Amino acid sequence: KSLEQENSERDVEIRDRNYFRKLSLFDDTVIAGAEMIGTSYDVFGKYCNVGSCMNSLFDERKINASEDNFKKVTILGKTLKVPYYIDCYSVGDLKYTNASGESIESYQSNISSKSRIKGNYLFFSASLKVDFDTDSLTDFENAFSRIQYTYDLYILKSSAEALKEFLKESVKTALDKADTEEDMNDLFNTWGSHFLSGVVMGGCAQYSSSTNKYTSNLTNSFDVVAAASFAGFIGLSARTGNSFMEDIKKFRSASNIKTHAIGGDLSRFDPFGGATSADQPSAEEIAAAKKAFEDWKASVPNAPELVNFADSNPLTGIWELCSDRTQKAKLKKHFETVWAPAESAKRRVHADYIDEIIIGINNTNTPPEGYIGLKSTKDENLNSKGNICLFMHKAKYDPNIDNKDCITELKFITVRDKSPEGDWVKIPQDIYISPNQYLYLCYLPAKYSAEKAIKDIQLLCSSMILPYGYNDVLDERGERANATEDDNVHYLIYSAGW
Ligand SMILES: [Ca+2]
Ligand SMILES: [Ca+2]
Repeated sequence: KSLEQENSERDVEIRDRNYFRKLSLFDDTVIAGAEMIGTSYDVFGKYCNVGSCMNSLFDERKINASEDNFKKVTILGKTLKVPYYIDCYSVGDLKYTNASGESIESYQSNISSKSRIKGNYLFFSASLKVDFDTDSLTDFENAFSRIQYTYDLYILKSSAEALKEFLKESVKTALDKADTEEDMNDLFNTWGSHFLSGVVMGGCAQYSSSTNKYTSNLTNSFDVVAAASFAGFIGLSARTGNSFMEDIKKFRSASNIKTHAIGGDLSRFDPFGGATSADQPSAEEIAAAKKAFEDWKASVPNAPELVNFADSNPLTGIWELCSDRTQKAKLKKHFETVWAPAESAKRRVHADYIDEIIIGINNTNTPPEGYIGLKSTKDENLNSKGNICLFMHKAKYDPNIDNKDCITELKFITVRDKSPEGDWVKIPQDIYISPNQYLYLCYLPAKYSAEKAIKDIQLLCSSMILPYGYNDVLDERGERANATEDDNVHYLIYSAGW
């Protein structure tokens, strides 16, 4: 399924590259990627990828009508040409663009910030399913990291002002005529909200990981470890001391890692082609990793692709192409206050959370359909005597519907006939089958809260120390209750994942 997605992504990257180039009508002497400038972009799509391009806003017929619309440019000895509204800069350097977050929410905000579009939005959300396993996105124990190592061959930049004289008449009309909120929604939905104004052409290697925060037990910050893991993987320089060697080992054991490459001759070469996941790779293994990377890198100049946003003004609002400053401001305001927040809300991801807890006698410890059983390291009874089992149901957050109530707290009641006050719910089953002892689990339901919702309930089984950031389930006096009645110790613990 991974090789299928890999092939699928490359199919898009190649075919859509060909699509926009063909439609631009630019001849073979025109620098690669020229047609990306002034092409609109789905800001909620993939991170800088031709697949998320929407509509070229320039009039190809007008540009190509005269040789005077082009200027000379020299890249790597090649004498080519470029539409005069574009500024081209040779760079030829390797640079990291990294995104990370200790939760899916923080990760989404971090990658979105790379747009350099002001505000708190969730831009580039379609890249989540490209970079990570879908199920990993909603598992509360994961931290997320996306490492991109880019060979910046050259940068193409333009401005709204420079593109104005070559703008499609259909685009000018749409901008000028967008009156109602629905017109403006339709504008951003149809034409796109932004266009590419600053892009990097060349090649990149991508290395993305979902890492279990609880089992990784890292010394250094997971995002710095991820970058060191990437560098070592492809035979580049990586730290050994300051606990890095052990951190990199732990990181890899605790992570699901996906890789991708764009640009260069990928039919012959692969930046990850000789990659090694060994703790201590040999001289030959490192050399082979480095050789595969260097062979691919050398193929990039003759086969560049769109690979990154430039550092300044990579994406420009389509309203900047308006000739009327009142209309420009109106469209910008609709984006900032209505459309971007509405569209962002639809892409919001939160971890799965516990919405139901049940307890009963179960001889086979088989959960009812849709429910999951309580575990220590493996499946365990809450109370081994009388086969008392706890099962929980998990809900998936969905931005479009009113979400099911979450549970925010757990406690024990050790007396026979007492109901807890307020919104607290007592689970009816007496956990202690002894006739002279009582134990009931109580939970506190509340309207869904991403920060407050319990995500996990676990058993410590005789390993007795309370892990971060979990909580004990306490009786009336505030003490731990041994849930099992045999020659063993069961302590029930829970976490909202902070
Ligand atoms: Ca049951
Ligand atoms: Ca009892």
